[PDB]
Amino acid sequence: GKPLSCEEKEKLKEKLAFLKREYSKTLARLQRAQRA
Amino acid sequence: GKPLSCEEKEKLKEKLAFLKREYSKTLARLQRAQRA
Repeated sequence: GKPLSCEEKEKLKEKLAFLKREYSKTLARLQRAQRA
Repeated sequence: GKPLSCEEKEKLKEKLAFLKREYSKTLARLQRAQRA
């Protein structure tokens, strides 16, 4: 981890990722709800 | 016409947007870690 400590670089990287996962979830409901 | 109440789909729709705005903020930070 040349840049920010690996513990940080990974924390930020993995974090941002898990974020994209939560975003989709929000849509999931909106998806079905709309189809309802 | 529309599933739940009108304000219901609005609150969620608007809320979801906020999430997207946050993401960008995150990416920015990282963009700096690589800036070097």
